[PDB]
Formats: sequence, structure tokens, C-alpha cells
Amino acid sequence: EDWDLVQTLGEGAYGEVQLAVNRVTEEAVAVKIVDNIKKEICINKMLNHENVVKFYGHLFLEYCSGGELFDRIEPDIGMPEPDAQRFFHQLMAGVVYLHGIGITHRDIKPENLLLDERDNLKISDFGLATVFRYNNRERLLNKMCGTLPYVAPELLKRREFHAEPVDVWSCGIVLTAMLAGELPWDQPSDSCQEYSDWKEKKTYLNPWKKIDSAPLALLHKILVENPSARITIPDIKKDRWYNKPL
Ligand SMILES: CC(=O)Nc1nc2c(s1)C(=O)NCCC2
Repeated sequence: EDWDLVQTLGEGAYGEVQLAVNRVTEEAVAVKIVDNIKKEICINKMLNHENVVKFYGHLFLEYCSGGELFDRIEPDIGMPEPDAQRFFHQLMAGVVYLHGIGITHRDIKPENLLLDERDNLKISDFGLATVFRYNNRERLLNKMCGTLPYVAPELLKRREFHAEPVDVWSCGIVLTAMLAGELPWDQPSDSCQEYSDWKEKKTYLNPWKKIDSAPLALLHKILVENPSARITIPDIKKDRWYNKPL
């Protein structure tokens, strides 16, 4: 049970992450080194799912030899549609799970989506995650959080908003990234030309031009500005592209 620090896997944020191999058993794990932290550990303790980075102790986290999904996205091209769909199915299984136990990640992006040895996707980094349901009671969010290109529009213009649609929106931006190798906009504000174009349905422009019509139909349903109108996860599960054999 005396781990060794073999190499640095990741850097940035308070601390840096390293690969830790057990001396005896030789189990490989990852260590996040930070000197906010109390909640991440708290939240991690609740998490048990095959599409969420496992929490071992304290941080000691499941090791993903696959790397970041981000590094499976060729710039300006994306990836083969079948891979995108499989990654999206798993991204959805993971989110359904978090929402089921009343947790929102709040920072979904390809940098926070890891892959294991069988290319299984793992939601990682709950440092920004928070509780949005407790005792069957929903709490609206009010703190602005995340990463501008993945963030939903309501987060920028409403004092308070629901947690789930914010996560749905960001999953859509990820899907866009997977099928086009580019992010549609710097942020979903009106001042942003690229977001205004999308609202006006100018889909002949990039990145939408690069996306087949079936997936794009789903992106039209996810990237809806009104969070009340935005598609929910159970309805994403019934979507034709989502259910298209590939
Ligand atoms: C490139 C890479 O492997 N980055 C990683 N960051 C982490 C990795 S891998 C990990 O294995 N587990 C939990 C999150 C920290």
C-alpha cells in the first residue's frame, strides 16, 4: 500500500495530477495533489458508476489510461460518427446517473471526459460540482460556473436557473466538438455573431455544415435557448440519431 509516483498525468488548477502504482499489488491509480476541496471529496464519496471516475480515498481516483476525449478529436474534422455516438451514449448514462442522485458537474467538456483501456468514457473532476436536489427538493443554481464555450445561455442572463438543462446544453457542445472538430462559439451571448447565426438557423455555416442531418436534428433540439424548451435527457434517449445503429 506504498504507492509510487510514476509520472505527471495532468497539470493545472490548484495542484497537479500524477500516476500512482501500488508497490505490492501494483494497482495503478491517479493522484490529484492540492494544498472547495472538502466538497469535492464529499461529492466524490457519493459517486458509484461505470461512467464516472471512481473515488478511492484521500485524492485517489480511478486511472484512465485512455486519456482525455479531447485528444480523440481531430481539429476541424472531429471523429467517426459511430465513435461519437458511443461516447455520447456513455456521456448520457453518466449524466443520468449524476442527476439521479441530485448532482450536477457544471463543467462538462472533453478535457473532463476521460477514457479507460477499453475506451470507456468517464466523467472526471467534480471540483465545480454541486448538489441541486436534496430530500426530493430542487434548488435552483445562482453561481456562474464553468467554461464559456460550453456554458448554456441562461447561466449568463438569469439570476437563477435549473441545473439539468445546463448540463444538457454542455453535452450538446461536446457532441458538436466530436462531429466537427470545432466549437461553435466563444460564448452563448447575443453579442456573439456565431451564436446569433445559429439562432437564425444559418446551418450552412461551420460547424453545422460539417454535421450530418440526423445528429444535427438532435443538436437543434439540445441547443435551444429557452431551458424550458430544451430537450430533456429522457427525450434525448428517444431521438432518432441517438437510436440509429452505427
Ligand atoms: C492525460 C491524462 O491522462 N489526464 C488525466 N487526468 C486525470 C486522469 S488522466 C486520471 O487517470 N484519473 C482522474 C482524473 C485526473
